[PDB]
Amino acid sequence: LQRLHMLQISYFRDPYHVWYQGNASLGGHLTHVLEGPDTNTTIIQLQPLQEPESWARTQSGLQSYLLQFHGLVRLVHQERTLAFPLTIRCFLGCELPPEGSRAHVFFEVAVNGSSFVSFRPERALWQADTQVTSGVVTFTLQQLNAYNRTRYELREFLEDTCVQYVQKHI
Ligand SMILES: CCCCCCCCCCCCCCCCCCCC(=O)O[C@H](COC(=O)CCCCCCCCCCCCCC)COP(=O)(O)OCCN
Ligand SMILES: *[C@@H]1O[C@H](CO)[C@@H](O[C@@H]2O[C@H](CO)[C@@H](O)[C@H](O)[C@H]2NC(C)=O)[C@H](O)[C@H]1NC(C)=O
Ligand SMILES: *[C@@H]1O[C@H](CO)[C@@H](O[C@@H]2O[C@H](CO)[C@@H](O)[C@H](O)[C@H]2NC(C)=O)[C@H](O)[C@H]1NC(C)=O
Ligand SMILES: *[C@H]1O[C@H](CO)[C@@H](O[C@H]2O[C@H](CO)[C@@H](O)[C@H](O)[C@H]2NC(C)=O)[C@H](O)[C@H]1NC(C)=O
Repeated sequence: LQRLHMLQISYFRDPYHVWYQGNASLGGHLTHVLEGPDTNTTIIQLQPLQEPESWARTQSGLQSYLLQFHGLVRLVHQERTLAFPLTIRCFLGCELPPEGSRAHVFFEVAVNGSSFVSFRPERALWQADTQVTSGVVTFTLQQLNAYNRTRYELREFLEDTCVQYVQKHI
C-alpha cells in the first residue's frame, strides 16, 4: 500500500471558534498529527521524513489551508446561515494502486457525520454527495467550484504534491 491518507476533523462551536483534530498515515503508519484550537494549532511530523526547511514549507501550506477552510465556513454562514455547533470531517489522500497506471486521489467531506460534498480531483470539480438540494450545499459548491484555490491548487496538492510525497518517502 503506497499511499498517504489524511484525516481532518473540525469542530465548530460557532463561526469563530474551531477545534482541530487530524492525522496522516503513510503506507499504513501514523506519520503526522494536527491538533488544537484555531488560535494555536500544532502540526508536526511524527517522523522527520522531511528536512527542517522542507517541513517548514509544508507546514506553512497546511496553515494557509486551514485559514482558508475556516474562511469558507464563515462565508457560508455569513451568506446562508449555518446551524452551529457542527463538525466537519475531511478525508483525503493519494494511493499508487498495486496494479494501476495512475494514482487514485480523493477528498471527501462530511458534516455532522453525513455525506456533504466530495472532490472529483482530476477535473478539479466538487460535487454534492447529499440526496437533496440545499441553499447551504448549493452555495458551498458555488464557492468551491468558483475560485482557483478550492479548485486547481487542491488538484495540484492531491495529484502532484501528495503523489510525489508517496514516491519519495515510501
Ligand atoms: C504533501 C504531503 C504532506 C503530508 C503531511 C501533511 C499532514 C499534516 C497533518 C495531518 C492533518 C490532516 C489535515 C490536512 C489536510 C489539508 C491538506 C493540505 C492542503 C494544502 O496544503 O494545499 C494548499 C491549497 O489550499 C486549498 O486547497 C484551500 C481550499 C480550502 C477549502 C477546502 C474545502 C473543503 C471543505 C468544505 C467546507 C464546507 C463548509 C460548509 C458547511 C496549498 O498546497 P501546496 O503548497 O502544495 O500547493 C499546491 C498548488 N501549487
Ligand atoms: C487518524 O487517527 C484516527 C484515530 O485514531 C484513526 O481512526 C481509527 O482507525 C482505526 C483503524 O482504521 C479504527 O479501528 C479506529 O476505530 C479509528 N478510530 C476513530 C477515532 O475513528 C484514523 O484511521 C487515522 N487516519 C489517518 C489517515 O491517519
Ligand atoms: C450538527 O449537530 C449538532 C448536534 O450535536 C446540532 O446542534 C444542535 O442543533 C439543534 C437545532 O438548532 C439545537 O436544538 C441543539 O441545541 C444543538 N445541540 C447543541 C449541542 O448545541 C447542529 O444543529 C447540527 N448542525 C448541522 C449543520 O447539521
Ligand atoms: C500553544 O502551542 C504550544 C503548546 O501546544 C505553546 O508552546 C509553548 O507554550 C508555553 C509558552 O509560554 C511554554 O510554557 C511551553 O513549554 C511551549 N510549548 C512547547 C514545549 O513548545 C504555544 O505557546 C501556544 N501557542 C502559541 C504559539 O503561542
